[PDB]
Amino acid sequence: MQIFVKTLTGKTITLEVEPSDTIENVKAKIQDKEGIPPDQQRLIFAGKQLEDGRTLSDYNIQKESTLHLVLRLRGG
Amino acid sequence: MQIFVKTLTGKTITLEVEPSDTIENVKAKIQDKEGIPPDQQRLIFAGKQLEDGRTLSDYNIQKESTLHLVLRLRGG
Amino acid sequence: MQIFVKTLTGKTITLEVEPSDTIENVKAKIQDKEGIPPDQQRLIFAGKQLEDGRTLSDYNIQKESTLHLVLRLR
Amino acid sequence: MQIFVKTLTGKTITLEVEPSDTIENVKAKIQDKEGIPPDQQRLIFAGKQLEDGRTLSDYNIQKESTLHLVLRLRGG
Ligand SMILES: [Cl-]
Ligand SMILES: [Cl-]
Ligand SMILES: [Cl-]
Repeated sequence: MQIFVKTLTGKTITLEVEPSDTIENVKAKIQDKEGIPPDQQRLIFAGKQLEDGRTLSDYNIQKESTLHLVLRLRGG
Repeated sequence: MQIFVKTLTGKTITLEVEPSDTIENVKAKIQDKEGIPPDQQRLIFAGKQLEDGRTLSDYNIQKESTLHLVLRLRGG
Repeated sequence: MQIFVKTLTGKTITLEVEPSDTIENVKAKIQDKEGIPPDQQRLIFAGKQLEDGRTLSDYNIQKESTLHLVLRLR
Repeated sequence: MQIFVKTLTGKTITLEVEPSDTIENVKAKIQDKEGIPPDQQRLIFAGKQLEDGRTLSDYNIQKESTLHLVLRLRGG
């Protein structure tokens, strides 16, 4: 299926994925298309920060859903 | 099977692939041989920009076929 | 299962893994979450430097276990 | 099984591999241990340059064998 990933600016990425794909898989896809490494990526859906090892279906992300992509900064 | 990947300059990458490999697989092989990240890679065949999720058979890429590899720049 | 990875400062990383995951798999997950390339990671558990090709179960790393992550130099 | 990788300097890398691993698999393991990207790696055994897609058993590389790791430079 197809999903969308948008930065807050509105720049849209289109990804082909499977419901069983993990959030990490999506992150690697964003890296493939955008050069943005996974550790710099925070993905948000339904107001929730998406966890790497959990799947798209787990979060009920469906055909043509849109995730937001947010930059993840260093802490300590 | 074997395929070729050429920059517009003529420089040739020879790859060992399967028809079920995806375009992303091929990009990864190109990274493996040339150090060029997938996100900087645009592959072209039959006039068409090749999509990461599609397979070589999907685009009728057969043995000894040549893809063109082109630099993808930052935009929006 | 869940495991923790901590630097010597105490900074804590939480990872979802399988007992059949290799030590290299774990380093790949650390890279995923922290951007530290596997070659720069040394992982230690039970005093032992952890070998890449061995599994978590090979080392009897169980759930809620903690590993130490240390910087590996040239 | 265990194999050894050495530069022409003696520095010895010890790898755990399977006879069905590809040469690319080995380069990936070298990257994991040393940070050397696969494209910068030329591996040599029995006087030949090893091909990414071929397997360790394909080259008759057995346990406790030693491969040579050689720098690959930019060319054309
Ligand atoms: Cl290849
Ligand atoms: Cl647990
Ligand atoms: Cl190894």
